[PDB]
Amino acid sequence: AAKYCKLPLRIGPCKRKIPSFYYKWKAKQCLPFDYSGCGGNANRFKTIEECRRTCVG
Repeated sequence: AAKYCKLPLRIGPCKRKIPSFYYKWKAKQCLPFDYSGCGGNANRFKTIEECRRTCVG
């Protein structure tokens, strides 16, 4: 767990799609999604395992 893990499903307001993983703190798990590129947050991982290893464990 890390402070930024609380940040929500922040796709960010750009018109791109880059498959990433974030932690839905409002559920309590790491989930796949598409990031845009712009205006995201720290709650963003290329792998489930890095998300998991950051927030879970």
